[PDB]
Amino acid sequence: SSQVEHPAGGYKKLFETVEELSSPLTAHVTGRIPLWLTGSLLRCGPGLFEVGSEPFYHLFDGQALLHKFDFKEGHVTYHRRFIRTDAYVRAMTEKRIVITEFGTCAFEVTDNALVNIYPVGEDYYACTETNFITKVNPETLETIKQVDLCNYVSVNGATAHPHIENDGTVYNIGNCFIAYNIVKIPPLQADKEDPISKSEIVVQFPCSDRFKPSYVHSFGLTPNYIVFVETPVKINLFKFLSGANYMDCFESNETMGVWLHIADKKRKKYINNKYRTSPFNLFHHINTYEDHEFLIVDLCCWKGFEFVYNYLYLANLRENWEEVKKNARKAPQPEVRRYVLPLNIDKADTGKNLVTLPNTTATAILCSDETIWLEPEVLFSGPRQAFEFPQINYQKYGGKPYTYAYGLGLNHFVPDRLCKLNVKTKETWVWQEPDSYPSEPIFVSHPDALEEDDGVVLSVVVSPGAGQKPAYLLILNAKDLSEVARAEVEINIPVTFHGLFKKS
Amino acid sequence: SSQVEHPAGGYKKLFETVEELSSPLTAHVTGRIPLWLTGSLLRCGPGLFEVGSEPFYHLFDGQALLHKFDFKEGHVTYHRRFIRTDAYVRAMTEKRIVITEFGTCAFPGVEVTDNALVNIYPVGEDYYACTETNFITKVNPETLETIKQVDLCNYVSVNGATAHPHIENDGTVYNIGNCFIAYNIVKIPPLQADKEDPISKSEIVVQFPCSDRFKPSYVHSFGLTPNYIVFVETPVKINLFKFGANYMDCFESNETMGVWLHIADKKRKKYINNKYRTSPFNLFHHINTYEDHEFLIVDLCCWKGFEFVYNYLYLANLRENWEEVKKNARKAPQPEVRRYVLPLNIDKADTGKNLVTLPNTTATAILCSDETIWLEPEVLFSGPRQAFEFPQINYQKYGGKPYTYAYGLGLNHFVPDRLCKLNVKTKETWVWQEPDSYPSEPIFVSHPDALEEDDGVVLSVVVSPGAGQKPAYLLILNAKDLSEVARAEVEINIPVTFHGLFKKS
Ligand SMILES: NCC[C@@H](O)c1ccc(F)c(OCC2CCCCC2)c1
Ligand SMILES: NCC[C@@H](O)c1ccc(F)c(OCC2CCCCC2)c1
Ligand SMILES: CCCCCCCCCCCCCCCC(=O)O
Ligand SMILES: CCCCCCCCCCCCCCCC(=O)O
Ligand SMILES: [Fe+2]
Ligand SMILES: [Fe+2]
Ligand code: NA
Ligand code: NA
Repeated sequence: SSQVEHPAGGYKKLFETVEELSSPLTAHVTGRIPLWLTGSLLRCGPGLFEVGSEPFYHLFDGQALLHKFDFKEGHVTYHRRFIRTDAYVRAMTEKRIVITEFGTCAFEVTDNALVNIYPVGEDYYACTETNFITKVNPETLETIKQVDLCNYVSVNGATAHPHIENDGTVYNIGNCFIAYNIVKIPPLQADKEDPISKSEIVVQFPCSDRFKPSYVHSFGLTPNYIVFVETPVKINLFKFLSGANYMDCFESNETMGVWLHIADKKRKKYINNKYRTSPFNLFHHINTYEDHEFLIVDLCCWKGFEFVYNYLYLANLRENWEEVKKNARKAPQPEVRRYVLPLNIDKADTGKNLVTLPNTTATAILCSDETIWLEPEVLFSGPRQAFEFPQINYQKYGGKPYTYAYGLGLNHFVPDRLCKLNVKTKETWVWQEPDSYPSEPIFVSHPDALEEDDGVVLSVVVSPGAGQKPAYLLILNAKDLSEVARAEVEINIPVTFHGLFKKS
Repeated sequence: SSQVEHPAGGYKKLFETVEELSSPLTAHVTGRIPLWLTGSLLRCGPGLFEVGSEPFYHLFDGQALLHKFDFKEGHVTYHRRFIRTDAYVRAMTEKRIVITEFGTCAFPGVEVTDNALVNIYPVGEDYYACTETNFITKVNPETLETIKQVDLCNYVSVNGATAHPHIENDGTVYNIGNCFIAYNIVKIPPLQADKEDPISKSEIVVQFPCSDRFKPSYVHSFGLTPNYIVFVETPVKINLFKFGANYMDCFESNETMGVWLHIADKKRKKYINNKYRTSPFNLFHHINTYEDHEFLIVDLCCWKGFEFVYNYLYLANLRENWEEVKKNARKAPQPEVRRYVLPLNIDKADTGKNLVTLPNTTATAILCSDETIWLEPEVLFSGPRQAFEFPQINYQKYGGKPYTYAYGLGLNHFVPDRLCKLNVKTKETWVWQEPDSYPSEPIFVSHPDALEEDDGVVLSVVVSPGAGQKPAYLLILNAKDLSEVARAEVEINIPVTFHGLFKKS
């Protein structure tokens, strides 16, 4: 949890427009940047929160800004460029808001790729959650091209959280007009042709409502299984095809709770196991893995069926601290939960707990109607203290048994700390300084590491305190979240959502 | 959690018949028995697990045995007598099982068991051993002699009452019982100047409704604050149609209803029509209930699932070897300490939102369009088949009020093998544990000059069947850190005990 109030209101600098740079700046290093840390921290976020006098209203509306911290021989540079999307280009051309954003109507689907960036073959794509992804140059931060996924596969959109296997295979999920389709983009072959042109639907998940698909932000992947969590946050397609924005089309199903779904990855087949539990919002899967014919499903949950995005309008996030805390009082409560999904359902065990694993308090009750009612093991819970934007040692422990998760700590939705969670012991570590607003921590392994947490986490920190530089790149030891170094920059950095470390 | 396996199988001594004593034994003290500790630890449990060749099958079948540890000037005595119930007396007379027990049918109208093996509580100047039926047994707390059988049906409209009545500081007794369908709160007043039996002044103050017209839920305990009564209606139902059958045969699980929580106004004696709903669990023990700015804080010892946990408490299963005991518990409901927060002020304008605006909890209450209030708990403690059970607090000063500390018996796949302290604010835990040592419910006794909530000791009866030890002992831990203060060792075995009290003298 946080041990800090924010009466000075410095967090408002997260949602303040910035200018892009023409070339990279030098970042003043204090401490020692590890000499094995060679590459680029690439991160996406909103950078432009108004077009002249026309404001953007929601956190997910601001125009995509691609950030880069370069590391080499203990030196750090910072660079940022706005992504030349249709949304941005046409806004600069017409000097107004042309494309409708998530929570801002224009008076044409948005390609404002402000959420994440991920590799496909030798290429990198900035993305939002629509059919449009933007190819970008990871060295120059130049916009290369717009890609429409609808040209290649049957999906109306795809999440900003595709899973990436070690061979370079990309998995993602998207709504299809109703079902949810898993897209598979293969690795780059010898022919050297665009892997997106070889895209295909491998498996389809069914929908709880014939005309209303659930909002899906992420999904789980193991070597053998795909996990999809269908939440009570529904998209109303009747309202969708009608001065409306995307937010206007969301509603909450009060009765359905949460439906969990598993598919066989290798046999490309949906499994008809009716996993059921109480209602929550879900944005981020932490990790999924297999343990003796059980799926371990670690989730960042929000307890309630009301859409958490309702609390992320810029007007509310820009209020003074006492008003920010009051606004969050009736919001869903954040909670890290472990669900255990049994793969072997024997009818003879009807009415009993199927979770026979010795190291969990998670339960799965087989009912007479063949629904499997799940109760979670709670890994972390703090009052309006969200362990969010979860990261692991993905390359080695993604989809596999693991111990450690890293997270951005939200204090009534304000990011004010970095967190480490041992998911076996439930022990936590916290890094926190006053009036300091960090980003998602990204784990980088020591290249010769045998241990899970042998490396560093990188976070971009906004520090608007009068006796400090506006922002800095923070490097913590992954072991205990003890500070290793900072790279301070002389310009402000807005909020960033997701990114990756590109090793060079 | 426990850090110990039990391959030696010493826990079998919990379920082994013992003989009563004619007079108290001396208990060999090691350490220092507090000199301010003056009175009697009275505890109830099964003592006779067979009548000749006829066995009792369930944990709650063995014949009531009343235990007493007396403390005075740093010295300890131990005494035990079987309660002379109809069940016990007629069993000794006919040399067979005469009365049907919870999980044991008797073979030659309906003769209900008065086997008071569960708890003992004060009413006026009297003490009553009880089970969960209409029959409670008046006992002499000094001699452990059986005085009388009392039928609650002679006084108030209930078919039974729990072994967990709440007792206010003035001596007022509250309890809950099924009535053929509703659940009735019984109020027994304090002893008046006229000096007449307070039970003859018993009355029903408020009635809770039933989810099923013909099937009442099993109720083991309930919550009480200065202003409110809290009742938790679980999916464990009693089938009155089915009611050579025993009590266990009549229980079934409602798969769809989950848990319904109910509040009544204590002082206005009126049921509040707030439809609190959550996921299915078994509930035996409320920890404590209190009021916080028009919210009820409801701390519960839960079992996650709708299957009846009592299904796992047959003596044949509890007497198996350790690896088989652990295997048997694998598919059982998982124990979990949960805090539920019940909003008292429901505004329709907050429909679809979390009503729990308290700043120090992650518990939620969602107001739905059908006016049901869906609850999610704050989990205070969770360990794999590691139950924090038989909860106790500083009851006299913090019962029904804001509090920090609970004490518990730790169950390891249903085997009691440790004592636990839980800070319900910080979720910090303390554990006392020795190998091949099987403790009882810890009972808190305050230091007479206590300033803090946990200024005192907990008393536990420990079965230690290890060859290089005496069979059993009275354990005294410091309530602060559960550090050992003293033991009073006895040279005879003690079976499992469920509940009791410290009677100050
Ligand atoms: N990252 C938080 C949300 C943000 O990225 C966002 C921006 C714009 C959106 F349109 C959007 O809705 C996704 C829909 C796209 C059409 C099919 C149904 C889902 C989400
Ligand atoms: N504490 C463990 C249970 C044990 O004390 C026990 C023994 C005997 C019982 F008959 C019994 O059932 C209670 C019923 C009594 C009739 C009305 C409906 C509830 C419970
Ligand atoms: C660094 C962000 C701070 C501002 C408020 C953040 C609230 C996050 C709520 C839960 C996660 C929702 C998804 C956000 C990231 C994404 O779009 O992928
Ligand atoms: C000291 C007890 C050990 C034997 C097994 C105990 C299992 C208890 C399960 C949960 C509590 C059920 C109620 C038992 C006490 C009572 O009858 O009041
Ligand atoms: Fe995300
Ligand atoms: Fe009990
Ligand atoms: Na600090
Ligand atoms: Na020990």
